[PDB]
Amino acid sequence: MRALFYKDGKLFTDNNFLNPVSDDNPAYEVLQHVKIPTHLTDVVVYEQTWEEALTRLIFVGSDSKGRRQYFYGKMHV
Repeated sequence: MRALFYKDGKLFTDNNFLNPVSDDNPAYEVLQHVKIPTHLTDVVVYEQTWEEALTRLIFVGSDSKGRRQYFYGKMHV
């Protein structure tokens, strides 16, 4: 799954946030439903639909200790 970069509600294909993803990107639906904790940095959101996200890994970010924290859908185990 494609790794998208997140910043202030918007999504980008690069980690520097210079190339915006198309406004109809499927992940915007996922973002309407999923809250991204504000303390995380280096947030990666997978390009998939909200339906697909329900049972899968949705996003990953780095906490203040530089450790990666994974976040899964409501119907994931």
